[PDB]
Amino acid sequence: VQAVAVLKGDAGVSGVVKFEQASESEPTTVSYEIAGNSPNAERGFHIHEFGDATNGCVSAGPHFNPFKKTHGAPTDEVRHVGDMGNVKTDENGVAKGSFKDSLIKLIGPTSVVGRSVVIHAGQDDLGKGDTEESLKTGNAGPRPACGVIGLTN
Amino acid sequence: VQAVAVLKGDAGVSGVVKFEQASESEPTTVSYEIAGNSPNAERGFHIHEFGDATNGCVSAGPHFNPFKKTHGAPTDEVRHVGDMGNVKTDENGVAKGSFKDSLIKLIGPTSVVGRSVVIHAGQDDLGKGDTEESLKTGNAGPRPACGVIGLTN
Amino acid sequence: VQAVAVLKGDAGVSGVVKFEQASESEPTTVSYEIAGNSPNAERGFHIHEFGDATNGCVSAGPHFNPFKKTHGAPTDEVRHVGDMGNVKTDENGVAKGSFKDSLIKLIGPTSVVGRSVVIHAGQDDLGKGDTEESLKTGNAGPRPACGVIGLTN
Amino acid sequence: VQAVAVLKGDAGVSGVVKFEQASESEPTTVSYEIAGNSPNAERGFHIHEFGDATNGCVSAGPHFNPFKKTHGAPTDEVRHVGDMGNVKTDENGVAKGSFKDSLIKLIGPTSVVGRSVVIHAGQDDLGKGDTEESLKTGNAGPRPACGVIGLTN
Ligand SMILES: [Cu+2]
Ligand SMILES: [Cu+2]
Ligand SMILES: [Cu+2]
Ligand SMILES: [Cu+2]
Ligand SMILES: [Zn+2]
Ligand SMILES: [Zn+2]
Ligand SMILES: [Zn+2]
Ligand SMILES: [Zn+2]
Repeated sequence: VQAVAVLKGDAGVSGVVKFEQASESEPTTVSYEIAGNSPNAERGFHIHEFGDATNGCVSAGPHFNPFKKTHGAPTDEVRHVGDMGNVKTDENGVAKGSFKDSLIKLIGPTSVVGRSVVIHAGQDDLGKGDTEESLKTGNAGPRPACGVIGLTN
Repeated sequence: VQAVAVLKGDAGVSGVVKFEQASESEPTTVSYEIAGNSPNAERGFHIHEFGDATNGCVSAGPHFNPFKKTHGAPTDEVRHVGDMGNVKTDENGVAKGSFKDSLIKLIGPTSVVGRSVVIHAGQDDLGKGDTEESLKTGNAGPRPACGVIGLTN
Repeated sequence: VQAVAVLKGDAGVSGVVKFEQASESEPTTVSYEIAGNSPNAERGFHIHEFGDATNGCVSAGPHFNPFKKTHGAPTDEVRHVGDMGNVKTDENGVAKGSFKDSLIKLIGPTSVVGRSVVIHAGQDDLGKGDTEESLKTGNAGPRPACGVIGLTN
Repeated sequence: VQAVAVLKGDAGVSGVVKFEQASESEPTTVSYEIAGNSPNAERGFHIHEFGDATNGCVSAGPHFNPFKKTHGAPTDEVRHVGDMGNVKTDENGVAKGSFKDSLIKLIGPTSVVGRSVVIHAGQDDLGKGDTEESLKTGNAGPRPACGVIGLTN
């Protein structure tokens, strides 16, 4: 009901993601601070299916998609539950923010506890690219950092 | 359900812990391979409460103990759910094995998903000792590597 | 803001439970009279998740737990919202009383309106058992009578 | 967002009515299967005010009418939100079907969750009789069965 993912990797990317959700029907509050990114950029931020890091961020699987839909924007009606959009980085490569979400949960059958958060190397096209991958991953590219979502105090 | 924990730290000890539990009622099988430990020895191996890695292995908290009991051996009646006793290390400092446990679950209110696995620097006295501390941690010592338990497959 | 549940089943147990709440912040007053129980006993009394009677009391599901907690006693910090403890039966098998509760609400997101009240065949251990079942239902046993919580006056 | 009422009483009439509403603005879908009616007939089908089964169906109160209108057909402008008109029974006295309604909701201040569904013993005159009662209940007579609308999943 309070969870955290410490992001780590081998590309200088690093950070912490905080989840808060008080009750089953309430929205989760996502708060992140990630550094080591490109400056002045937009980078893909998502929930991948597996909290598996056997071989690094590549071990995490595809996007969390309990409802079998297509990749989209956090604001679209048609998205994967793990679709958190893009995070915007500053002049120093720091992405900092917070938001609320109704699809992402800590409680119940679709819980994300035990899953992974990924920060991509590229930008998420929200599925409005003209490529077929756009509808899978949004073409956000590789995985500089990821972290398992764990239960905290 | 299949869960896994990738064990890391800054002391050169590392490894993989796999969990498997078919159904609620059923026992969880745990399998592991851990490297970098002292040779020919015994080291404490537990499940700690938090899957919090904001402060290395420290932030993992104490032993997961929903039944509010004291520390013991995996084969004791009185024990924490997290108590997996000691792993035996070989001539190369490797710990390799498997076991089935009935308290440790992947499904249910006592689920270990989102929690942490801990590989200690010392031997777990199995709550059979000198102190009061024995009754808390089995005096296993510091924590050279840990990992959040995540869902995989 | 006044609700009621008529408890019926195939076991000879029946009764009526009343709930009254004037504002979301105020505590909910629970009043009841239930007959046909064992005499001079303690039987489990809970709010289950669904107001679904398609399959007797079975279809009411588990305990109402929007906050993702373990089964406990009405007076513990950690408990399901629907944990109302045990009711005491007299010489005639009648259970009659009232109590105030601050987790149970008729107003808001965690309202119990439309959910089910279940009276059990056994005694609630209060989560003070050593099994996972204790942590799920207090080992209260079968469900002889239940009823949907409806609006009234 | 999903709910059900299980129709029962003492006259052989029984059944299930399902409701589904995705959001407050969307219309509600109603589906039903009712048995034990007279065959080849039309019977009044309404949502009554109280989900109170204390004394049986007579305890449900009058029609749900938060907007203080006069009784009518589901298609008129002036109707109680609880007016579902008549259900047509077949040769074996089974009424089956589905509809969509814009007054009836599962979400918000006029939610029907916790109120009663009633199947009458006679035909609803839809408010077009000359009598007074017509404007109240459409002269649908007694209540062979009713059930509280409860939450389901
Ligand atoms: Cu991604
Ligand atoms: Cu330990
Ligand atoms: Cu119960
Ligand atoms: Cu009516
Ligand atoms: Zn996606
Ligand atoms: Zn222990
Ligand atoms: Zn409970
Ligand atoms: Zn009417």
